[PDB]
Amino acid sequence: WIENIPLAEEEHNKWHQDAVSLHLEFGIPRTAAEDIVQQCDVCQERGIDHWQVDYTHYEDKIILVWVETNSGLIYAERVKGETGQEFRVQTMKWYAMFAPKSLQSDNGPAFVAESTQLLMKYLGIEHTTGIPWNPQSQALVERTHQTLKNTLEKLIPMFNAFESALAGTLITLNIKRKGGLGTSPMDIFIFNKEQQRIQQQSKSKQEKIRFCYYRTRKRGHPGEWQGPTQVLWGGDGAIVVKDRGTDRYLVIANKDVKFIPP
Amino acid sequence: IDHWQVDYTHYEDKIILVWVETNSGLIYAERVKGETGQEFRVQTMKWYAMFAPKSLQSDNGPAFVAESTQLLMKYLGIEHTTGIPWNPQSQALVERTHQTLKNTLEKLIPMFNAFESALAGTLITLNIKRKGGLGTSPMDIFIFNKEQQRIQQQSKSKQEKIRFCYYRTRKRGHPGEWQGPTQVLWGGDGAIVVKDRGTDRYLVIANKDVKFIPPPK
Amino acid sequence: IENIPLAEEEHNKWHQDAVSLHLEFGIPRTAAEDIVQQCDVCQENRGIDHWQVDYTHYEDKIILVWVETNSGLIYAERVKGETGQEFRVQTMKWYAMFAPKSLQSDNGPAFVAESTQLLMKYLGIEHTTGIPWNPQSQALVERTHQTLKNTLEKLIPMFNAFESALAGTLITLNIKRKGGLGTSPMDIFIFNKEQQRIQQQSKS
Amino acid sequence: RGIDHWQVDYTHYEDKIILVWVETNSGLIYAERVKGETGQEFRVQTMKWYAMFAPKSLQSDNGPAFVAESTQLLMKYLGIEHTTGIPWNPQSQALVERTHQTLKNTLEKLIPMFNAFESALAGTLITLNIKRKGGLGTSPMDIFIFNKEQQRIQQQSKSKQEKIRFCYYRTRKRGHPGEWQGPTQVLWGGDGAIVVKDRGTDRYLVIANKDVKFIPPPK
Amino acid sequence: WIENIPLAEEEHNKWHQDAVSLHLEFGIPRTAAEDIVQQCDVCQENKMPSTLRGSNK
Amino acid sequence: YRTRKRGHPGEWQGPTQVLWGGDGAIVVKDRGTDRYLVIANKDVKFIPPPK
Amino acid sequence: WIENIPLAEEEHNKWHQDAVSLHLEFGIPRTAAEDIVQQCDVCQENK
Amino acid sequence: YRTRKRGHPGEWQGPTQVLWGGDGAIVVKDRGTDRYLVIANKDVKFIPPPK
Amino acid sequence: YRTRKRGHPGEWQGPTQVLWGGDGAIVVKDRGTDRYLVIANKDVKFIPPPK
DNA sequence: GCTGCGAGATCCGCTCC
DNA sequence: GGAGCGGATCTCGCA
DNA sequence: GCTGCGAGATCCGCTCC
DNA sequence: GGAGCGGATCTCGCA
Ligand SMILES: [Ca+2]
Ligand SMILES: [Ca+2]
Ligand SMILES: [Zn+2]
Ligand SMILES: [Zn+2]
Ligand SMILES: [Zn+2]
Ligand SMILES: [Zn+2]
Repeated sequence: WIENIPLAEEEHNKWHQDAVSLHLEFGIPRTAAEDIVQQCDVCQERGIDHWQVDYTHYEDKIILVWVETNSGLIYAERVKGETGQEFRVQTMKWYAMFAPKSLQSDNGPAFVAESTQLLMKYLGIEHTTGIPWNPQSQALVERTHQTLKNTLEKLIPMFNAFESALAGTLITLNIKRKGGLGTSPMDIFIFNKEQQRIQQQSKSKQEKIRFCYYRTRKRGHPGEWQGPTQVLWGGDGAIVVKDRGTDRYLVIANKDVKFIPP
Repeated sequence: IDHWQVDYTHYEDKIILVWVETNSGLIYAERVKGETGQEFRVQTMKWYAMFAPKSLQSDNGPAFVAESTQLLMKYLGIEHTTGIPWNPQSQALVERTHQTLKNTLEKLIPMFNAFESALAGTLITLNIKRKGGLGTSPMDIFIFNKEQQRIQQQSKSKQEKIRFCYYRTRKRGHPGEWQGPTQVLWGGDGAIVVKDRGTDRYLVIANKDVKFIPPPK
Repeated sequence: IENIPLAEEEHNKWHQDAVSLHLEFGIPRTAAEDIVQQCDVCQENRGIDHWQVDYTHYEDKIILVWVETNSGLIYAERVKGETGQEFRVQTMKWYAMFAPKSLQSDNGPAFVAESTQLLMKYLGIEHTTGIPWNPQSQALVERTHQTLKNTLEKLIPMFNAFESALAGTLITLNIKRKGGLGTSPMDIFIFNKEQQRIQQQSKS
Repeated sequence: RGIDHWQVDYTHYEDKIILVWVETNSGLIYAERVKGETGQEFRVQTMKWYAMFAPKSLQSDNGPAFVAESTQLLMKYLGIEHTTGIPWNPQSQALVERTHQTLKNTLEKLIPMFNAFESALAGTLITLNIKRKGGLGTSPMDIFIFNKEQQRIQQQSKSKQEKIRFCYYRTRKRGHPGEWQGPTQVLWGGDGAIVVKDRGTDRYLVIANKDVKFIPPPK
Repeated sequence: WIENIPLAEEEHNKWHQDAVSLHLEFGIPRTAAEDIVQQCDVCQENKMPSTLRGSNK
Repeated sequence: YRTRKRGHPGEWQGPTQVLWGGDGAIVVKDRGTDRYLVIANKDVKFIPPPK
Repeated sequence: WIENIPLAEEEHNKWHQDAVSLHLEFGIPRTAAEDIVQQCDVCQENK
Repeated sequence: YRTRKRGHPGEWQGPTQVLWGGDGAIVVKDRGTDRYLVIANKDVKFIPPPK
Repeated sequence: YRTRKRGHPGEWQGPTQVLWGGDGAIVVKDRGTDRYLVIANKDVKFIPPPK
């Protein structure tokens, strides 16, 4: 946790990994990995709970597409109409069973409305609307629709309706399609939630800013007290701080820190 | 382990179907338009899409007893049993969940304006605000059970290694011949312990004079 | 033994791909291929050790790229020019470093020749030349090209030699990158190779 | 003779310079034709070698390119332990020297078959890595693949619960019993013997059950 | 047995393997593999000289 | 030694070196925090001497 | 003794003799002749 | 067999028949000079008879 | 111990004390340069300590 | 119609006092 | 259990 | 503050048919 | 008694 932060930072400086890879490798919190990645000047100059929504039709019926950037999870459900009210119904019914944090979409008649933004404001999940001019996004969106629509005709004859094939497509994609060590995309999502839940136990007691002094040990010589430095994250007797001089993250034991009243 | 149940409720001349879990307590709600079996079939397959059950128990229904329905449920491979449940625990859980959801939905009336939005919002509130045990949501305990069963099923991989190794000793200031092959007993940092056949004695040998070989046929 | 009928029934019910059946039932790869070929719906319309070969232009630099379909393992090298001799040397080195069983590529001058076809028959690897039909290989290789060029642009100024930057990009995209259950695109290939070895040893 | 231990050396073959890397444990080899022996070429070759598979230690002798300023910085950047043998002791890197013979002898056979020298090198790599199948019937590449597969740490991290026990033991010098030396954590418990890590000597020792006793478990 | 003998012979012609390798791969007898490897002109030409030594009077 | 929080005892925390034997309580040294603590006698399990 | 194996096999096809004669007249090892006559369906089925 | 001139061994020659097999060395018959030669065991390469 | 320069071994030097005994080689202390050196087992001559 | 050799160090396993 | 002791084992350099 | 190595031939002693 | 066969043993040449 606290101890391996500089190791992750220097590894990312060497190789320029991503936040998810750093989290899976060094075990650092996802927030810390995101902070490290975002602060990279080269990176400034793809993640969990990040989804994309696209519109498609088949046999003159309305269907919505929800593609997860990381877990490769696809979800769909029948939609009566493209109006704003029905669109909101589907969007928040999507949150009924999922807990995302980011979402991207294009411009549409039901995307923008006087009540659409205020409704998502209550949910609190950040959403960005823009034009996907990235060639990677263009080629990634194309394959998902073909993959989901190819499985439709493989099970039409003995299913009664199209909404019946709606669940069959999800069964074909999210249940049987497996990579790695026989891991399904839903397995990836469920496992991701496991390590995602851990950081709540730490951030629950960390929601109150504190200033503290730090002391640098050099060959067993305490030297002096230095600070003040903002406490980044807490640990079992270890505290990580930012050095103003060397611009590096340092780890100090709990026996060389005091409390400064606000 | 992975038991599910179905129950319908009537409110304001409308029918709401509820999926209930016994061991964990998952609750799901949906608005059933008509009593035709097509709606029940599509709801069941949507549930199979969004959930991975192993056992389902339910009462009798006008559309449940149909050859096509049994054929479809056997196509999905799930099991189902007929007859009214006689377990008081299941009845108590179902009644408590139904009364709680009814109370929550009737309390939440002024906040919404639409209907489908209202049902899905009630689903959100019931599935999120329900804190059981150490503040665990029903979906949270469900994913806990899934990850626990997955890790207990996959834990056998780390146990089936039984790798083989060679070893050699220093005699009269010079290295000896590569004795083996043999199966390692315990391997830690710096050295590993092995069983010798010449003297039937345990010997600890460092990593600087060993070789690692997969077990033979 | 019963795994073969179970896989046949499951493919009849759902029509999945061979790799998933092999991974989740442990059935032999030949049996999975036989089941796949025996499906008329699939025939009328992601293999292990299946590779794709392509060329890449990078502001006058010629790069030869080898992509494994099942595992995101990328092997990139620098080639002086599109020549049959250079391609044969590169493909023999590639077969020297890995243990492939099949290859897919487009119709090209150096790709299609009597000498290279004879050499690949000499090695003993199935070859398929033509326009791809599965809408997965094209997107996968496009993503590989995009990521490779992005990483090459990112890592070029740190090192001196261009081959050094290529090696660094291969390190980043093959070992350092991780996904799924904390697994690398290179550990997956080793696991698959070990599974193939143990299955071959058990069978014959 | 480490697991991720590699020995690197240069060799000459009819106005050709070949750089050879030899893995100690499995015996897998990797040879490449190099124009010269400059530091930059060696750095490129060694980082390509790291890219192909991840080692942990390297052994080499003194040389204009093996030891220098830039190469040591590169090895520290990669994180590879580097050891230098005694000068004027070519016997130190015995494994690579023997692989030199085993490579030249086999490469002599494949020269007429292929017009390109690199093709001959790839062919001899085939016949010495995959097609060897020596010993019990496992090629060196198979051994390397198995060792890499079993090296995964996630398997070891799967289980975090295990019974913990402590023990009392004493030394045995010339058959004379000593005195009990503190409580020690049991490393592994078998039949007829046990393993104890002595902190005073910082070494692993084996003690028979006749000189081993167990503290009562907490209650 | 007899059927795979040409396969082993051509494999050894292509790659110049060892007798033990051929025996472990194709299941041919060790004697057959020894006969195949000893009949290779290329292997005979590049083989190392025999090591037999005697003693003084 | 086991720690108590409002009457709820903890776990044995493994063996530890003793410091001094008082009347009704003893003093021990923690390894995680390097802090000296005091534990009541009823919450301490004695290790018998070698026989 | 490998070069004459196909010739011995075609001679066996022409004559259908027993393994001992083939071994004793061609120099083939006994095990190879036994396996050859085992592979012979006609020679195997009439035993 | 091969012949050594001024210490440096010569090119391999043959194949020929072992006229007399001895433990220390052997005697071979040369075609170029039609003379008998004795070759030590360190300069010989035993091969099966050709056909 | 003796030191090899350009392959040719030098004159024997000593006697000195074995600071660290190792199987492959040993470490000795030099008086002329006041520096530590590592000498392989093929360039050493073990003798009893003088008195 | 023939050829490798041993001196000088170092421990094990032994039995005897 | 201390004790010395006969013998198997090792490398290297004559040409 | 460290280091010799094995591939390629040849018989013995073995047991199995 | 014929039979093949696994393994101990030998030298020499990489630097
Ligand atoms: Ca002389
Ligand atoms: Ca060398
Ligand atoms: Zn960065
Ligand atoms: Zn199919
Ligand atoms: Zn050959
Ligand atoms: Zn016949």
